[PDB]
Amino acid sequence: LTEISVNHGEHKQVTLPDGTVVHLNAGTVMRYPTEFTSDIRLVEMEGEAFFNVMRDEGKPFIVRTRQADVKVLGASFNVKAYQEDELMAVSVRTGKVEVDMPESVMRLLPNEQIIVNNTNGEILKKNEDAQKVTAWLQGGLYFNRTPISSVIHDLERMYNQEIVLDPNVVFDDYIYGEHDNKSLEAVLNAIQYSTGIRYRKEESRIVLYKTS
Ligand SMILES: [Mg+2]
Repeated sequence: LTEISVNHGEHKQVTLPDGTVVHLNAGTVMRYPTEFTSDIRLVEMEGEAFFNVMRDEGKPFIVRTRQADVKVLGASFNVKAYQEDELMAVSVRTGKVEVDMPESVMRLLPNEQIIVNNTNGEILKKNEDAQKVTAWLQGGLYFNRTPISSVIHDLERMYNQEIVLDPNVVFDDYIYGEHDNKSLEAVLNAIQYSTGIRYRKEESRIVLYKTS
């Protein structure tokens, strides 16, 4: 078994022993064997990774996360499952994907997604543009009615910058937009434009707030 991790502000790309390509986003850990010797190709992951799985009908590939197993024969898909986040999501780019959870099994096709809420156990299957979901691969951000708390975790991880919400302010906002390789400052300005949320820098801390 080997394990790789990705620091905040970084990515990694790895090719697995079966030829599967995995792109790992900031803050992610993945554990995999140097050889797939069993009847399944199993990896364990916490964080976010995009898998382009080499087709082997004879040997399913399983991405095992705390919340779910994602099982394919040959497919490309994103798994966003940061242990610190309120949401986990699996989004299919190509092929067919099975998501196995304790009390739910669902099959997904391209541009379908499952969102699991880690805090209240809700499970939502819906449509979503997987090309936008996976914009992170090219340094993009994509928000589609994304809760501000989740946005902030994405920003912290992307930019390697601590960002906290003013505890005396209500942050009930949902964020929309696509940002292509923007500065943190620019992304925060765009949020300000959309929500009124302001930001100020402190000793190694950005604090978000509101006024009026
Ligand atoms: Mg992490």
